Amino acid sequence: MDGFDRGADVTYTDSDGSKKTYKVLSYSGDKVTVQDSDGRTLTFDARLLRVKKWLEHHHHHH
Repeated sequence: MDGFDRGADVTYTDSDGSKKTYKVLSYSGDKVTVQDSDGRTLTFDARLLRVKKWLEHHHHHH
């Protein structure tokens, strides 16, 4: 449980460089069932799902 919610916007970028945002539908371990911008339902790895706001701005120093 990492804190993903249903309907949550996650950012996924394909190999083609396509930046697409999905909705989390259901969550199972390392796999997440999501819905695509077109409405396709897909299963991705949770490790592929980056939250809309990652720790980019709030990152504890460098």
